[PDB]
Amino acid sequence: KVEDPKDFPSELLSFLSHAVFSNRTLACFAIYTTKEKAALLYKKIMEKYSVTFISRHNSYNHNILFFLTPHRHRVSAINNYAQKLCTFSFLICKGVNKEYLMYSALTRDPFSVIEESLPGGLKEHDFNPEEAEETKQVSWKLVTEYAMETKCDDVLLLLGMYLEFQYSFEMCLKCIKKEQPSHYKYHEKHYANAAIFADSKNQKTICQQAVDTVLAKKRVDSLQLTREQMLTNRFNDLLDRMDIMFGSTGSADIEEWMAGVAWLHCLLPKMDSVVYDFLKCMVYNIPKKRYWLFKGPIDSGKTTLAAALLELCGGKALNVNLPLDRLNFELGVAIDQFLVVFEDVKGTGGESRDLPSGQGINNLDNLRDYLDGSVKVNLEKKHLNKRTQIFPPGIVTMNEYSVPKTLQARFVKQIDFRPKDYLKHCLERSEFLLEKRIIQSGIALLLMLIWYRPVAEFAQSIQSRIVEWKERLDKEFSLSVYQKMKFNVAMGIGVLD
Amino acid sequence: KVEDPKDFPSELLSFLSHAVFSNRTLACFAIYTTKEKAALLYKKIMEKYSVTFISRHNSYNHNILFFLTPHRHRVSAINNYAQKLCTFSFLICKGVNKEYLMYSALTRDPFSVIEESLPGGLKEHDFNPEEAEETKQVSWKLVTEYAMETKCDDVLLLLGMYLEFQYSFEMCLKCIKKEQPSHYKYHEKHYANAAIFADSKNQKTICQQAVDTVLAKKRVDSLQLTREQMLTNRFNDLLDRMDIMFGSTGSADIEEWMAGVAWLHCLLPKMDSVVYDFLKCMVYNIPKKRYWLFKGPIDSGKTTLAAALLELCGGKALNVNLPLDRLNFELGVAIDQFLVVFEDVKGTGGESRDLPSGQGINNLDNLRDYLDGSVKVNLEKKHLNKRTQIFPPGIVTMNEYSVPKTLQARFVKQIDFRPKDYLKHCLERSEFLLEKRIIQSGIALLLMLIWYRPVAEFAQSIQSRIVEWKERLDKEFSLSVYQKMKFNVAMGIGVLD
DNA sequence: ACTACTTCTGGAATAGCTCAGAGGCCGAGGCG
DNA sequence: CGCCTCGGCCTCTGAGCTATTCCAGAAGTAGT
Ligand SMILES: [Zn+2]
Ligand SMILES: [Zn+2]
Repeated sequence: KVEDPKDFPSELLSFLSHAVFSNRTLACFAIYTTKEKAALLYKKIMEKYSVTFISRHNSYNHNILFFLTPHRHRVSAINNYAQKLCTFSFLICKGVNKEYLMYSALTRDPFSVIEESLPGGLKEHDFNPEEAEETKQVSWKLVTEYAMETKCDDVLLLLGMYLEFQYSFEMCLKCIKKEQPSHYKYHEKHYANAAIFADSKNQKTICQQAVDTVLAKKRVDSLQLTREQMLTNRFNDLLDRMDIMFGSTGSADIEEWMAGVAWLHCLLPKMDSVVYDFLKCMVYNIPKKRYWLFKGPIDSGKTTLAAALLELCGGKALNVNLPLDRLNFELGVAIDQFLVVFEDVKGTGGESRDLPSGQGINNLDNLRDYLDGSVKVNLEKKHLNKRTQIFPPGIVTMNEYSVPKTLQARFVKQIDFRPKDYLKHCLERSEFLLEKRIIQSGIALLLMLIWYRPVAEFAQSIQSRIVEWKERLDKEFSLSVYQKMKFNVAMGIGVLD
Repeated sequence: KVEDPKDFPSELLSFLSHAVFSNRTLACFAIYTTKEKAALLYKKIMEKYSVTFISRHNSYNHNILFFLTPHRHRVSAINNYAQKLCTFSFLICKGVNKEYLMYSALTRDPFSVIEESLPGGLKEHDFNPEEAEETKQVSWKLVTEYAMETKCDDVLLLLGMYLEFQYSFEMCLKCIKKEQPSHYKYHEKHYANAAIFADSKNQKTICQQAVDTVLAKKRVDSLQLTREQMLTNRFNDLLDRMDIMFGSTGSADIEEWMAGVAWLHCLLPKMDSVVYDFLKCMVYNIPKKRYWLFKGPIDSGKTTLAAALLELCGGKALNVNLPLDRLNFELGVAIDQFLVVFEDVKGTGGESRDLPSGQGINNLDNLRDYLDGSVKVNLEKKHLNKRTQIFPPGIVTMNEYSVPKTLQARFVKQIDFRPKDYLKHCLERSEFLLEKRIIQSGIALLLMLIWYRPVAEFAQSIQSRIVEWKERLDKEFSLSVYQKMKFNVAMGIGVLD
């Protein structure tokens, strides 16, 4: 610093008048000078205008005098006055247009308070009161903002969540009982706007445009992300869900989920490694080498695992067993998805009978450009614009049908699931694993990684969590408690007992 | 003469805003056109904007319209209106900054009056006052509220419903006859707003948004609340409907409904337990164990019990008797629904009993993916994009058609209904049950859950309300009177009488 | 089916709101 | 004792937002 700043810190500028030549009169001013000069003017100004409020602050080894005047005055006069009392030093006084926000920012770092004609801050020209009967307009900006912070992407959810804020905050059972975080954290703030929102004739539009803005930023921020980064982010959100689940407060017996792991690890040879290999194939996403084929009988695990994996990295599954004149709206669900999963692809005529016939395989054989991922495609939605992008990678699960040579080639890897009675029986005595839908859950798989993969594998950015989580499982499940689960599962009894 | 004024006369430009293209809104405008047009506009402008004052003047072979509007408009809006009114050879619209100076100069030698609103000119005592009130318009919120309290999600229905309140509620037949709940309970309250409503041009819009509100809440709940909660929440709703139903205001004979309980309790063995069972199934939503199958002839009871249970947990009835591809929108109805009911499904092989062959059964077989609930499916809606979720659980009612031992394995419970004579004649002896739709009402099914099942077996949330409702029941209906009803109903005689 | 008529959505166009900058007007006092 | 300037008032305006209306075309529908 040149020891005397040439203007207010760029942290309060948006609250000050941007005028350069105006004879407008204000009632809220802010001077920025030296510690000694401020200290002095604090008393000179106080009486000079019979202020209704005033307060000195600290700013970058200097002072800032924020005061509210009863009557209106133009910065001109306020300035010409403070001048006469200095004759030297630096003095930059301006008009304040954001009273509260200004004072507010000044009471918090990097600004500190020193003096003030009122200990409890203030609420006059500024606010809590004086709201009176001015024209009430809804703030679309504030709705979108909300959507942004809650990373909202569903108009229905938004509309309903915001309508909740319409009600009084102080005595809101929902905020007291603190049921949903994405509510008790934004209500008080969005309360005023919401109440006005409850009267808007454009509710839907306000929400649609909001959610559209979030989807916008999201698609942009993705471009600046690797892909291993996207997976790390996903692992994070999944980990965030987990903290709440197995938390001191929440329905989620960590023991019941570790049971699923013990079950999912017997679904295939070296399960923990497969997932890792899988994840890498999805992260690297290599042209003509980004799809796996899960092939097997009904109730062989190919569906459960595919689902799990699908939730792990995040994404959606689609059903291409339909007329090509309806195959496009379905293919479109893949948009902006990390990975895709073609669930239960059917074939026509094949391998004897008892096998449902369908177009699923035919269709896939006419979507090589979608599987190869060499050239982008035009995924579409209703009433929207044909969004173009590289089709996401994924898995394809199918029964024992005949796969055309052309299609096969697009499957860098094929896994054959063979029914295991010792697994089927184990489940028949573990209702909770199907009840709480744990074997088809990605959280179940993520735990598995945390329990088998070395800390060094996961991204450095979150290795911290992985370690703390790993240690969490160690104390909870000794090399005995868990071994008991694997044993029972291998013997087909009951994961727990 | 050839000029045909490109702008207002120079000596007036001094009181005119020369930025016709702006967002500014004012209440004093001037139009420069020909004699005939001004004369025509004088009348059309007076009506369109219910001007506070208007006058026509002479300006070099042409006319000039000066007028004050009770409310602000932008010059462009005024100009745009005049345009679509008639044809012009030349037209100039400008805002007037200096009101009084504009008029006075228009009466000066250079110009002259031809006609005007108030005989006397724009006297300054009232040439720039305060605008007022602004005609009251329909309250969208208020309509929404109604749709909310009645959980209405049908725009067409809501529209018709709300239009009934337009009429006076004084000598209103429906209001006095206490014929409809969701009418005499709201009419008096919405009368005033419905009156305007009935004259609004956006009726369909208003309702469209009130519905989105109802849809929005369901989307929120399903996304946050747990299956238990949803049910309970549905019970509190049913209870709030029963109170008013059997209340002083209402007109429901609690002694007639309690009869239905006795009848229904004769449809199936341990019926009070079957309902508890059903509820558990629906609430636990366990993969492969979420669907029940009702099979029987007409008035076999299935149609009744199904409908009742459906209302108990609140769900939607579907119809899969369409082409295995034409039912993509009929299945989307399940979106955000607790439970669904595939009513009267048709099959094959019923020719033997004059049972029309359909696609229903064959369709359910190709939707085992939906009935199971192990994976999520993408549900469609007209003009809207796919919704990914696990298809809700429910019931499948069908007549005496054939069911492959492979399809039967898609259901955990199969309640076969058989014709009951001693139960039929009792319905003839008690013709009132059908008339008041008590036989297949979710209310009765709730009462039956109160006249049997334990108290602490309910949710600790609605315990108290169930306790005090279990009072009035026995405290009124003798512990034997019910027994006498559940007797003659097994004989063939009327319930009560 | 392929083609002719209807309902629905999103984006464009149109309209009204309030804020704060750039300046014009004017009584009252400073000063040689 | 009159030019000049201070300091509060007020309005015309560019701007950014919010509110309503319109509209071309896609999504869904009935029928040859
Ligand atoms: Zn709250
Ligand atoms: Zn009525």
